[PDB]
Amino acid sequence: LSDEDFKAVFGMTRSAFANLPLWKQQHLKXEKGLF
Amino acid sequence: LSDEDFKAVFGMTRSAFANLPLWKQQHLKXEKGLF
Repeated sequence: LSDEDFKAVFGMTRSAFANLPLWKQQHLKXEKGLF
Repeated sequence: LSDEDFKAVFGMTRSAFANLPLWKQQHLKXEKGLF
């Protein structure tokens, strides 16, 4: 994922995603079908 | 996009758009069918 792709996929920046708890990162990526 | 193209597609200025919450930027670009 490029930085723009984080915005397109998750509606937040790469660094905002990285600020989420681990379980939430895993679940959001689960929801999108990503690994 | 050209300045006038941007205004026609989004109905707002570049600055206004960039100042929106990121989730809303993404949803507007969902709504417009850009991707």
